[PDB]
Amino acid sequence: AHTHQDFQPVLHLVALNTPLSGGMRGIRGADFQCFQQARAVGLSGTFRAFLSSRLQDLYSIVRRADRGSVPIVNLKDEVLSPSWDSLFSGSQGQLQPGARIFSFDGRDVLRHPAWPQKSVWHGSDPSGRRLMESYCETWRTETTGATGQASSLLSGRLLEQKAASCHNSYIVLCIENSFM
Ligand SMILES: [Zn+2]
Ligand SMILES: [Zn+2]
Repeated sequence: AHTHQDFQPVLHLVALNTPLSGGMRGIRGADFQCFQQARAVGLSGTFRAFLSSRLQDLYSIVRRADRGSVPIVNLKDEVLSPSWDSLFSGSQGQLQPGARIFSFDGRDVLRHPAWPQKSVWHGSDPSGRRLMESYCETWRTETTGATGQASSLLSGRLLEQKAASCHNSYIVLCIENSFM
């Protein structure tokens, strides 16, 4: 009714309610939006942006203990991946077949027109390591001349390796750092 509750260990992967360009005021600005939006919908967990930053590899964002066996689920608790570790194995973040990703407000980012381009910013290599030459100057710039690594959500993969212009407005995801 007013709080989302889970009775099994799971980590939520949820999308911000609006696409963002590479200029997010740094990782702190992206993390903050993740926190606000999670709280505004009753999620009790600690949400951080699914991105690599100047001083942070995407892989290490989730607590080590929860990396090997806690399923990654969407807003509606549907399983996207059996573990955090599975995404960064070299599979390029292959999601489960037919998997869906909802924004905190409950919209299906892939089917809803509010997200014009079906790509996700990540700025990481396939192992979740920061790409210092491709992460929009640590998410501080939306200039056409700079790039950040992105992935086409239509491929069913979160970690494809495409260097996109920072001016683009792509989907930004938020991952819970530890369960319940
Ligand atoms: Zn309630
Ligand atoms: Zn849940």
